[PDB]
Amino acid sequence: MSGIVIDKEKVHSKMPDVVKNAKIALIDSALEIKKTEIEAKVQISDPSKIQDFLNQETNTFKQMVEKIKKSGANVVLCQKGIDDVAQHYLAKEGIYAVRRVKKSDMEKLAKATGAKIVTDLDDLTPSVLGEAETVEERKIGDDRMTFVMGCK
Amino acid sequence: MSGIVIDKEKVHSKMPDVVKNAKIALIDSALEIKKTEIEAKVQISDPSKIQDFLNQETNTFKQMVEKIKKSGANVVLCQKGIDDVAQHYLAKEGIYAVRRVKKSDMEKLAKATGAKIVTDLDDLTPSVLGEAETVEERKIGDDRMTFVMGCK
Ligand code: NA
Ligand code: NA
Repeated sequence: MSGIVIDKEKVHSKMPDVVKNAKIALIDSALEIKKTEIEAKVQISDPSKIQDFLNQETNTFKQMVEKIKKSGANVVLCQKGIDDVAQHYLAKEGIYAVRRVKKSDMEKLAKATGAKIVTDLDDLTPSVLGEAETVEERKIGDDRMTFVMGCK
Repeated sequence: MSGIVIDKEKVHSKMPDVVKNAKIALIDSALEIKKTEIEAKVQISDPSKIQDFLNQETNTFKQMVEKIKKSGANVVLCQKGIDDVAQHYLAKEGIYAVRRVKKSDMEKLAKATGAKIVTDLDDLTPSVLGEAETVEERKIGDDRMTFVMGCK
């Protein structure tokens, strides 16, 4: 596809404007921390270990987020939200990230670029990535969208 | 009092062995994070703000802990537990900290050194501190205790 338009913009300003030869990651699941799960770990914690836990979780999440960079990807389109700090990590890692991409677009992009839409970020092997000549921010009218061109 | 023995040891190894001219802080309350309170802030949080919160809390607590160093104190005897990371902060700040000091000892030390046992760590003015010539770790038999000598 010498074109697929996504009506969603890259999440951070400090993110790349154009991405040449993009390996694209497709995640079904939100790049976020599960409330119920960390509340419970806080609840079952030894009172003197509360901060240890919050710190171990700050590391565990950042690691979950780095599995994108480590799988080689330089573009990530998430079907759901992306935690704000997670958005920071990717902006630093220089990755083009998009959140809340419609399910239809996720599938449309899956076929077009050849990626496999994962949910569990551990199955994020560099084989499930998609490819495209360029991925760019584009502003039509007052919408900031993302063009996925040269779909391979 | 050319002597008050406390049957509790300084909390960390990297803490001072002897503290000359000690201004002593007495806290009724635990130097810990309240479970119920942070669980609720996690629960009411925008999903994309979970990590922002955990980070703001990591700072808020460290600041609560620094109010000891900032009140001038160089010795803190807490009547309850002290969060492990909080114990790290004090060990770095070079403060002699003791946790779970008996209530009777807290009062006994209050009179002897002239400090005011606070609960709310904001009332930790340098006026509520106690004084003593030396505060030292001491090992009698197989107990590691704390001697508060030269109580002024
Ligand atoms: Na899907
Ligand atoms: Na008391």
